[PDB]
Amino acid sequence: FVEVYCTHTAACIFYYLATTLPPENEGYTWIGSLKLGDYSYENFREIDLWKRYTTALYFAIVTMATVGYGDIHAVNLREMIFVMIYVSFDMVLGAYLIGNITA
Amino acid sequence: IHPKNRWYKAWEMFILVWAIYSSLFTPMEFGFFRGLPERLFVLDIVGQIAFLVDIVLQFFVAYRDTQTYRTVYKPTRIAFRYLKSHFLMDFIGCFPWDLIYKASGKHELVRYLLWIRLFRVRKVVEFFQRLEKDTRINYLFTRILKLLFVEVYCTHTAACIFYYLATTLPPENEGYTWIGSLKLGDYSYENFREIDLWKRYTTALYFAIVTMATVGYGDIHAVNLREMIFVMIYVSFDMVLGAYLIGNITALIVKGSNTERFRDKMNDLISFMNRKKLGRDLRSQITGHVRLQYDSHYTDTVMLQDIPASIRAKIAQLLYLPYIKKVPLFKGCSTEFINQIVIRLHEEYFLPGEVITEQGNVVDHLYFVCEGLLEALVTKTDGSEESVTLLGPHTSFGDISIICNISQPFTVRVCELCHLLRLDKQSFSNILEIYFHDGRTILNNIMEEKESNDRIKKLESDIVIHIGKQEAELALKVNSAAFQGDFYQLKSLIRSGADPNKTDYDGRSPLHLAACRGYEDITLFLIQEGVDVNLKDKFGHTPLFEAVKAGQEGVIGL
Amino acid sequence: LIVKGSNTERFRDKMNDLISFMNRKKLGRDLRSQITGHVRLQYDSHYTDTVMLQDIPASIRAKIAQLLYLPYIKKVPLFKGCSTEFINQIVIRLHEEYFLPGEVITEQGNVVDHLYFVCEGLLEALVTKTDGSEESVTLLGPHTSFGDISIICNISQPFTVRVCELCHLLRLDKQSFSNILEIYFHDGRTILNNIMEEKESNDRIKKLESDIVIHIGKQEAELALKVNSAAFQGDFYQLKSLIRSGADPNKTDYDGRSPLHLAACRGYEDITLFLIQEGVDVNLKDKFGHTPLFEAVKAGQEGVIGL
Repeated sequence: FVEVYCTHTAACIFYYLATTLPPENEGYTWIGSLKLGDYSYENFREIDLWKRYTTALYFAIVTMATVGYGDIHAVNLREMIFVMIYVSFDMVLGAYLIGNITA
Repeated sequence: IHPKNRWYKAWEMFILVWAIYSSLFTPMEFGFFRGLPERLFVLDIVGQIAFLVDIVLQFFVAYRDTQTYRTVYKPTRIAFRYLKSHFLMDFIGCFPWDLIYKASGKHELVRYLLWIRLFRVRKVVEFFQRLEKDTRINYLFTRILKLLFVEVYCTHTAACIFYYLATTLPPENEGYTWIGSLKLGDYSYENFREIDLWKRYTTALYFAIVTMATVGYGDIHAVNLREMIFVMIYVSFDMVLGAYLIGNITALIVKGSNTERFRDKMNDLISFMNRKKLGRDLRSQITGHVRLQYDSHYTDTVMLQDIPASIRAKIAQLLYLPYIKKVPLFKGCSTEFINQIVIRLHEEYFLPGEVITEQGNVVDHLYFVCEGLLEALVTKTDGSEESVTLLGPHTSFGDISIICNISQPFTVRVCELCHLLRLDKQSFSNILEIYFHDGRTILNNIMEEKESNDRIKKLESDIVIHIGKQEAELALKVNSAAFQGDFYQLKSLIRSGADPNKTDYDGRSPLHLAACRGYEDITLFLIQEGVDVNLKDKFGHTPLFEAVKAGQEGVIGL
Repeated sequence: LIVKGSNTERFRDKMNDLISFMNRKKLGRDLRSQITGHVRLQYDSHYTDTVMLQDIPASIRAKIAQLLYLPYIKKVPLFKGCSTEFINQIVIRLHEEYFLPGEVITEQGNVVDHLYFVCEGLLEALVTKTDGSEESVTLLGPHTSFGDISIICNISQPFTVRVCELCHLLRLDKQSFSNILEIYFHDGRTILNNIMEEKESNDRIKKLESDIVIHIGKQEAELALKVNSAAFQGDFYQLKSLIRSGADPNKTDYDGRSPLHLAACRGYEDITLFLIQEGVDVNLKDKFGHTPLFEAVKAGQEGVIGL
């Protein structure tokens, strides 16, 4: 449960980090530059909240799943370090889960 | 300088700060920046002179040799071994090579040899070896901390190596280089060299961590074949390191805590208890008993094997001195006897409803109910509903069964949670026979609670016969001591309370024996003691007869 | 591999456990934290010994101890025993210990239950005094023995021993020594002769020479007296245990009376018969010159006279 909550908060803070930059240089931040499957949602603010939540959460537990499709990238420098920290903490936590189940 | 010093300790903290700074710094000069700025070259020479001061202190450390287990402060041997161990390696790194690089026209050989400064990480790892030595932190917890630190250090070094290899390629082929053509987002890192050092540092480290956490992420991939081979080695190393991390985390928690073991036994015991469906007080009784046995076992074993007799003696003294002093029977005897009793004590806890020894069995330990209330009963296999004075806290019991050598004249049972003291027969008997004065004192105490304690009054016949035998043997002892002079010993036993009036079995009174031997000093000492002069032996011989028989005029005159 | 662990892991784990327990006992951090630490390191070597000794069927360990422990004691002039069959038993019950500097083994004036032989290392032995200042009567050395003389004397041994160098000592329980002595009384006589030789030879035993002489003078007195008393009361178990402890039935009391005389005057039959089995003499003359027959017919017991 604590792991899942950590993932959710990671997704939320990640979307906020995307929001940090002004409307200009929308391409420079990760959102608005994906253009996956012809959706090309450049203007994230215009898009309804639910889809944005889905996309951010997907990336958060895909990094969590230690799989990494690579559709979404931490392109900007500002949030770039955030994925670093999040994945490291995730490594420790996943290892702890493996240890607990092994016990 | 000496290792056990405050200033020494304050020195190594600065040493390790400088050490981690230089350890991280070495990749910073090797990659992300060709050459060095004069700005940081100053910090470089500052760190190098700090390392020189460190190596000067390294010259004289007076470390303790492991084989000796005793510190040696002689300079020459400390030099001969410790300098060879570390100073030789340190010396190469100590020389600042940025100047040589500039003098040699930034020759690649100098940069390759610059890696020697990385060797100082040994001081950092030695610091954590000392951290591990501290008892407070968990061993496996310390180990996992070490693994995390080492993993981070290795990953950062790989990230720096990635850019150094990229810059090693000629500037013309920017596209073929990975950083030249990675194009993250709308922005393109077309020129790695002109973009800020940090902008490149962030991207290179991100690539290394992506592999370390095993999430591929697509995104950046090695483009250069030179880049390709390095990635292979890095990931191969990282897999085993992460595997070690998994194993250590598993092993840290596979060790069940004392609470964990206790809860496991609670689980299976309540499962069985529910099978029977008895419930009620019984569940509580077993639960309390089992938790108490864990707590007691914790106490017992560490005393049994971890701590030697001399060492355990001190803690026994501190823990049990008031406990033994409070007991009335032990009061009135010399201090050394009390200490001897204390330093061969044990620990016992008990619950309501348990019998330690049944009536008629041979007693094997001496007990004192320090805490709680206990019921002593004369209930036996043949007969029931027989009870005697309840034993309160700080009351000894079983002393009558041991001193009088009677095998448990009653059944002793505990009635609630009590704290009990256990002590063996052999050591107690030896202590008693060594210290007879304390033995009489205690027996006089036994006389004191006589006709005041029902249990003692019931068994008082055994104590009476025991004191009769003790007085008989004491009379024999004083007669023997008077035989071989021992004027001081006779005086001491008089101070000990020995009655000179008592005679031996032969009727040989101390005056009789003094006359027979002819020691007039003993004769006058017994005279001023107050014993009647006219006495008879088994055959009725008066001391005048033996005084004449021996032939000394002094005893006859007295 | 990690879960299997190492002896170091158990070492640290037990460190944590009893350190936590001592902290819950609120013991002083300066007083014993180091001592526990010091002894703890030496225990690391001996845990293997403990595991083997519990595991082994006790014969092979006897052989290995014979290989190693026997030479050390043979080197020691003290406790030679003047025979080799007797010493190997001592080896098979013998245990070993390491130490750290500035450590006190035995406190003054305590009943000793552990017998220490300095197979290796240097020791200093000092005696308490009324002033309390320590006086080092002797400096002990490798392949020596201390505290055995105390058991021979039965004295409280008011001696403090402090290590002066790296040392290996052997720890022996008093009871095992008593048992081996009762098995071999003659070897006890031989070691008594060896001890009376050292009393001239060595300073510490020369310091205790007054005690050695007095108690040897004393010890005989109780032995003859005690058997006579136990013959007087007639308790057969105690007297026979004492007489099989090494007491001489022919030894006489201060008046010269024998346990046979007291048994006859009391008139008990089984004591007299047992003493007959012991080859007790009858021609013995007391200060009054009494013979067992005389008091046997004085008291009036037919069985003793008939025998």
